[PDB]
Amino acid sequence: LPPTAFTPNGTYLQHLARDPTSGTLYLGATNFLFQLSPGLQLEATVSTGPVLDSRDCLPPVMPDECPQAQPTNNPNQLLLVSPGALVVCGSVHQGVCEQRRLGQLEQLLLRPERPGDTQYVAANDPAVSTVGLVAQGLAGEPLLFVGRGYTSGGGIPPITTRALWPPDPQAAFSYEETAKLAVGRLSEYSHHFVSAFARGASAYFLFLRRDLQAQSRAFRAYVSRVCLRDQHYYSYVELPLACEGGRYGLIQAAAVATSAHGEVLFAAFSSAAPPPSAAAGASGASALCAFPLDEVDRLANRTRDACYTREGRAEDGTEVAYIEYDVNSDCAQLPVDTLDAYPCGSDHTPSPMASRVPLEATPILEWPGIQLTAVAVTMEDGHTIAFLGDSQGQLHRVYLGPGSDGHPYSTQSIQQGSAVSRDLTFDGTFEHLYVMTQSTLLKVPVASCAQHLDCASCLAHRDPYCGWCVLLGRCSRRSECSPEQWLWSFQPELGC
Ligand SMILES: *[C@@H]1O[C@H](CO)[C@@H](O[C@@H]2O[C@H](CO)[C@@H](O[C@@H]3O[C@H](CO)[C@@H](O)[C@H](O)[C@@H]3O)[C@H](O)[C@H]2NC(C)=O)[C@H](O)[C@H]1NC(C)=O
Repeated sequence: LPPTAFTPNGTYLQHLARDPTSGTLYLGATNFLFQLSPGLQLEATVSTGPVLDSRDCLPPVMPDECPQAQPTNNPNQLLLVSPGALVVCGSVHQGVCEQRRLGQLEQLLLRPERPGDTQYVAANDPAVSTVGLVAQGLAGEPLLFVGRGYTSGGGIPPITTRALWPPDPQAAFSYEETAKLAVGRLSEYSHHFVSAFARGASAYFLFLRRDLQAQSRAFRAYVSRVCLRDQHYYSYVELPLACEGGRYGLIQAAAVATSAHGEVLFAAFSSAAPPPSAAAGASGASALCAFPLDEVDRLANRTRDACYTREGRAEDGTEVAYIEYDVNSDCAQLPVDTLDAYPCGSDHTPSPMASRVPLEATPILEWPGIQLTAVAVTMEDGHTIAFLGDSQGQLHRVYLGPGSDGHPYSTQSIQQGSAVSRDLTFDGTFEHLYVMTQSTLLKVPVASCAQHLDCASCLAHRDPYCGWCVLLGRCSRRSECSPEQWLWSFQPELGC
């Protein structure tokens, strides 16, 4: 009865967003927006282009003012579900956004009639990623954190906090001039955003940028952190990521443990090719690293502490923190009380801070001929399981528990030769995983224990999800065994 696949014709897919509330999926495609049921049933379709456009011109694109306007396709740049609306940002018209009714994709709520430079949100070029994070203000108001990667005018701050629904709704998607990360030489740093996410009272960003502190000026992986309430980016701090000592320098994808939202960040990294492309085919390798978010916070906190009170030196020895992006600021010898008084900083504290000391992780998975593009991690019966996507449109399933090499328990083709989107998202019950490539979307079950009819078959075909439920006479997940005697396939040791 329900579709098992979604293959839209005459388009390529960019983004996927799941509505936690209703289960509804939204799809960002070239000149199209789709609304699907949790069962992949097509519910609504909206056209987004082509449009008369030019990156040199400002919206509304007027032919008399922009004679070089030519029909342009509109790949989806950003697609996020907020309590009130569906947030939609395209590659076209300077990365302007809109708000659509959730469940009624056709219904437009807000699309500013005559927008200004302060409302150009997303990267106005496909080929360049944009990241987003829907959060709340102190009053519960909806905020959108944006990671706009550098586009060759696009002199827009790399990270911003824009209001989704302010007093004047015509002023939506604008940041308060203060709520941004001012970087003076964006062309030189060349940001490449991967993911944006939250934990506690903080928004975090995963990205590549050139490490201009190094004579090499080579691209490096970084984790970034700002307080959710901080409207001046005072609390902003950067940490270099290492996996393992930069052998796999380029971060590709990351996800946190979900079954709800863990405390560990799982990040797929690929080794670099001679813009920051990962070495392709058998010449390049990938690795999966785990960075517990407390370790992230410990280091950011000690980067802040050093920079605030002990001139970024930090006893005993020394030179652990500094001011990044060439900003005319320096680390300080401020009172100790500053740490407690100003956790998210102030007008007097040094900003933007960054660590000299990187956050180091050793891989748990090291795949020599594979180029990882997507990460999704879940937890079944306390055991950590990872669903990883690659450049060839494969989906590998990896048990990541005690004493296991990064080897996959299964590998399947989603779409030969088409990279799996970073947008790997489970369903409400964690029974399925939505797996998207550039031309298809599949509702992939997390297990098929059911397929094995006897105990012999159930244990012979090792899946961490599966075991033999004795009292039920069925091959199942532990949760389905009712807690009774359940013969786990990864730990058989008799007696059937
Ligand atoms: C990084 O530094 C920040 C402070 O700048 C640390 O935040 C403080 O962490 C403590 C530890 O839990 C928080 O205390 C607890 O708050 C909970 C919330 O209700 C309460 O139930 C506990 O009984 C306890 O009071 C404190 O509120 C928090 N303050 C702020 C401003 O966040 C953070 O924990 C440090 N992280 C690491 C990894 O070191």
